[PDB]
Amino acid sequence: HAQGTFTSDYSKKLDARRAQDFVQWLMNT
Ligand SMILES: *C(=O)CC[C@H](NC(=O)CC[C@H](NC(=O)CCCCCCCCCCCCCCC)C(=O)O)C(=O)O
Repeated sequence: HAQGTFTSDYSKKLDARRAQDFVQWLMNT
């Protein structure tokens, strides 16, 4: 889907939604 808006418009989320919640615990121990 959105083969034209599924990549570019997908580089400003995981790297903050899959990194924040993550790196949020990784550094909590
Ligand atoms: C996020 O779900 C994908 C959104 C992304 N594009 C944008 O961030 C901007 C367009 C808009 N996005 C938003 O406003 C935020 C949407 C959040 C919805 C989250 C629901 C859960 C889905 C999780 C999917 C896995 C993604 C990795 C997260 C660990 C929009 O939604 O269109 C895009 O590429 O669509």
